[PDB]
Amino acid sequence: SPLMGGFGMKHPPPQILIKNTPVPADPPTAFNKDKLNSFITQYSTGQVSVEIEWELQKENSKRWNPEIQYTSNYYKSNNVEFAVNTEGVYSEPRPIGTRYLTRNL
Amino acid sequence: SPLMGGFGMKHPPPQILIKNTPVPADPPTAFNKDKLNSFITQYSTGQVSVEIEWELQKENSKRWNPEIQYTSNYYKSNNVEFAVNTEGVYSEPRPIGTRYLTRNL
Repeated sequence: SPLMGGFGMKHPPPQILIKNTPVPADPPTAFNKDKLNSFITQYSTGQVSVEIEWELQKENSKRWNPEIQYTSNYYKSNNVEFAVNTEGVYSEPRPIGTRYLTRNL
Repeated sequence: SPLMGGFGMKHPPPQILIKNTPVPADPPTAFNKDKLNSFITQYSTGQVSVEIEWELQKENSKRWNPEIQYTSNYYKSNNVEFAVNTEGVYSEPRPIGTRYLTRNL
């Protein structure tokens, strides 16, 4: 299991490598055997979509007590947590972990 | 809808009425037309079970923000909330309502 947390896999999701194909600017009219360092400056843009299916383990506790849950707070604030501000920059308030429910040992 | 909250029904669950059948102590040997007020003192005991099936409406929010949830608190206390104390008497800490999730208007 990775020490920073997560799922350790022998064969994780493969790396996806992407490159703009070099387009030479224009060769000299007489032949030259050197490797054509002059190129047309360009960049690419696009859309990428990732779809992951996750299997869940539903909590099945017989505990009578109400449990601890992650919640937002109902107190007036300048900004909404996990939103954008007046500038338009999105920010995340605190690091949310996954351990809120309980189980017996 | 009932003003104290709940589901108003024309035909709610019917009342279940229960009574110990009176057992007369012992009648006089000569006949008397009066209605036999002398009885054997007795009480009944038993087990009662109630089974209710509830239909649920699953929350289907597209809200990015984490929501407010009912939770117990992780702070050291003399007793566990919604448990028994050293005496053995069960108590309920506060009145829990049903409105914690959110919807658009």
